[PDB]
Amino acid sequence: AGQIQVLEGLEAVRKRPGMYIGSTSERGLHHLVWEIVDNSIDEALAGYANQIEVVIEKDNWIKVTDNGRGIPVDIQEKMGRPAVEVILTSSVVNALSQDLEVYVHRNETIYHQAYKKGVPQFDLKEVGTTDKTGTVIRFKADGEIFTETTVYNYETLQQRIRELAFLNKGIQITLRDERDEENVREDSYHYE
Ligand SMILES: O=c1nc[nH]c2scc(-c3cccs3)c12
Ligand SMILES: [Cl-]
Repeated sequence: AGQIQVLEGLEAVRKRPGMYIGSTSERGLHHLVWEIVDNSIDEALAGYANQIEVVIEKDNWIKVTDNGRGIPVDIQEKMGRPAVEVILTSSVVNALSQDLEVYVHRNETIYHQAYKKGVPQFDLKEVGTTDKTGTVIRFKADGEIFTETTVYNYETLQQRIRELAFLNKGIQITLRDERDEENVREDSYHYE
């Protein structure tokens, strides 16, 4: 019933995405970033993270990285699935992404899962080891949903990232554009 409710939720989001994110215009595209960044900001506010990095990658993938605890990976009571999978298959961003990947650094282990339109492509796996903790989310917005544009605007991202860093003092928030490998731009914000 839990996994069935998962699937019904992804169907709902993709049927009326503007009810979830405001619009499917350029403003809704950028909203995807804000939803992921806000989760990392909560982790900083909780006392566990202090660095967030937003990267516009080739082909308008977005990568958000924080140094928090790592999304948990323990098997749940409710779903019988790893906690990170439950969290990400209930995420609006995941539903509205043609592809999304997570890497969790936790328990000295690197865990990976990938999804398409919110559907896990394989079970969460251990892919490597680590001496850090935190979370990496990489997504590509689904052009079937975002029919006007899937191209991010650096200055739109920059203006809100700067605002977030100013509002959440002590969090280092970095924006980087890698879409043109020949001219990479980066702004990094860290108040007080
Ligand atoms: O730490 C996080 N970074 C990004 N997204 C999420 S969603 C849930 C969490 C965490 C909950 C508890 C530890 S990490 C995070
Ligand atoms: Cl865990």
